Amino acid sequence: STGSATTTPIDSLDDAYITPVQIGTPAQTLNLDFDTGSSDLWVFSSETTASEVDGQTIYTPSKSTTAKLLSGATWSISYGDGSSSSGDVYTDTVSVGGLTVTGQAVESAKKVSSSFTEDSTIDGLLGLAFSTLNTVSPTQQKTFFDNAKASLDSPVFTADLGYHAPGTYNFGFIDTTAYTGSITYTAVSTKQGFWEWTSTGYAVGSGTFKSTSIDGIADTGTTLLYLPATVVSAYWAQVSGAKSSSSVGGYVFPCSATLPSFTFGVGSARIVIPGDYIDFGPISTGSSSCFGGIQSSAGIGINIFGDVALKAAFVVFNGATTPTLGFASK
Repeated sequence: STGSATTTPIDSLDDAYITPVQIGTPAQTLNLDFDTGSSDLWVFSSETTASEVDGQTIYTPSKSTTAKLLSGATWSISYGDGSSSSGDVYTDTVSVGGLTVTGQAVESAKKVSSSFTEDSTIDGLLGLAFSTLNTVSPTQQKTFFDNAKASLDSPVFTADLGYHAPGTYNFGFIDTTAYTGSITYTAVSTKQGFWEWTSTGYAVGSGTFKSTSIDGIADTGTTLLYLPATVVSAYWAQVSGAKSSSSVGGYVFPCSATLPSFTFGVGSARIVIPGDYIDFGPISTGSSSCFGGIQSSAGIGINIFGDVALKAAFVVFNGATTPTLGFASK
């Protein structure tokens, strides 16, 4: 089997991407944030504290003839940005782009933190990291991909995120028309439950490539590119007037600037992030200070190849017995 679904930016900045997901019978379609950095499929629901729902579409398990309460199971998750959610668990039929999994754990939120409430466009998350990170207790549950894997034509999914435009998540096949040149594959460590890999270096603009190992995670659920302070300082030094602002929470730059590109290495291959992908617009409405899309990972504890990086590539998440990651230009 295979599946193919379009993923759409939630706003003009590509702050996140939503993908429609069918849950239950008859189908209830929710727009979920596909997140290769976590492993829970959770949704706003009829059980979510009413004051914490503000415009989201909810899953109502009582209206699904295939929903079954997973007795005694609860979940609770906290994300790198300080947001969180928790609740109980159903199993139900879940389909993405024509690919169907029966008996998928659908984690129903009883509580969500303010950042989720305040984002009306995201109805929940669909985790695509390794199932070892799944938070369901006392019986850990499998991700949608893990459940689908054996049925797929090939045990892979691909992320093809757009810049200020829709893109695609495919399951079970590689669309050879969706990228240019070749796909370069690179090793993955699953030790921390992430799609963790080592970039071979970077360049800023038309500058020379610096060969240096940068361990980090391919994370579709993180907006920005978080890299070591040395790398990030080297990038922003090429933008007149750019500076790190503790009050704002990262590097800012004059909105009048033209940003240089940023290149990262994948083995001997190179992925070029155009400068415009690094512009996250005014820090507040009407400001001439703009927020940068490359930020320091210092104090995150891990480097994160988030959407800023991934959207410059066609990315293969290869879930073979020994997983690997593939990157192509597009």
